[PDB]
Amino acid sequence: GPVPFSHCLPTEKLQRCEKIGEGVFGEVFQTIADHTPVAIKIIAIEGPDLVNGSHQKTFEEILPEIIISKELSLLSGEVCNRTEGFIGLNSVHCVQGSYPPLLLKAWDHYNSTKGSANDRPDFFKDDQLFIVLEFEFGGIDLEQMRTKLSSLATAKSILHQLTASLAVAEASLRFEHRDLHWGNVLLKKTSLKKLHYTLNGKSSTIPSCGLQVSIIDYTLSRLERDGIVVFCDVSMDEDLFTGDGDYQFDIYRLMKKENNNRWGEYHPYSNVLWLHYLTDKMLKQMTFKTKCNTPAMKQIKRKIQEFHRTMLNFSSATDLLCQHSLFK
Ligand SMILES: Cn1cc(-c2ccn3ncc(-c4ccnc(CN)c4)c3n2)cn1
Ligand code: NA
Ligand code: NA
Ligand code: NI
Repeated sequence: GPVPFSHCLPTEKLQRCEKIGEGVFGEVFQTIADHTPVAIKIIAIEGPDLVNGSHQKTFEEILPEIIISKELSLLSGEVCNRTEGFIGLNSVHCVQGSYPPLLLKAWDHYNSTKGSANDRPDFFKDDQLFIVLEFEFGGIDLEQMRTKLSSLATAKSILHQLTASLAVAEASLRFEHRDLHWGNVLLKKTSLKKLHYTLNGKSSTIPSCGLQVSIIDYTLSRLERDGIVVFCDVSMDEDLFTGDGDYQFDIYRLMKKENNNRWGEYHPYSNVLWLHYLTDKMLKQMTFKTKCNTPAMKQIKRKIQEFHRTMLNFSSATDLLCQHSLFK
């Protein structure tokens, strides 16, 4: 059965926790495990209390995310369809306990400095269950880097890396991310000049521009293996489709239009929609340290603009990667 919080989060680990992220699902912390940075996602399950606007999922309802996390993690070590463009999953635990005061301290700090949309997680009782997913530390999200990238050459690398990763997952797993907002794109420095992926047995390279991209957060994701589909059924969700103020919220509606509200089906066009949303963010909501005031860099900008205006005529990330001029 479940283990105590302290099994996953002994004092030293707890003392080094800093909150790095959140969602309706719960909370994400960074800490150190065996001298190694890790990210910990903590989800309340099986309880009756409202949490961040919603009822808690059951164990059965969080199993899809766990399975998808495992499958995408495996892609870094596969051969025919291989990418490091997701995030490694180190472990999963079911924990029982009230929320550790030291996590509440980290939570408070985050609320004080960035602000939170979540309820302070201080109302859980000592019998409360949680799922704790420990992930590889993937760096910092794209939104937080919105004024820090070197140039549009960097932006182009990011788009290429994202497209290739999604293509590899499409090919291997018929994967849709379904929620690839710019908080779910991580960037981490690398000294590698070229990154490698393999799609259906063919290996290719991408110039890194000094960054490795990781796609995270599989709460809404879908995939299948051997005819068994794993997904989040949002067909009766009202609020997911009623946001405004960001193109993000249009994507939810556009996905539902694409799939006729049948979330079990495979519609890799959803990956194209998210990549469109991300291309939009780069061109409109980001600022680079080197402006594109040289001919070479201005050509890159034009290519990203041309991508933005044509990519929605492609049927999948695989179609984009294999056929779009941006990646030739
Ligand atoms: C929901 N989820 C999140 C992760 C996950 C996994 C590994 N890392 N490594 C760094 C982050 C991170 C850093 C900064 N902002 C955010 C949130 N925008 C995340 C991270 N997040 C898994 N699932
Ligand atoms: Na929570
Ligand atoms: Na990665
Ligand atoms: Ni254990």
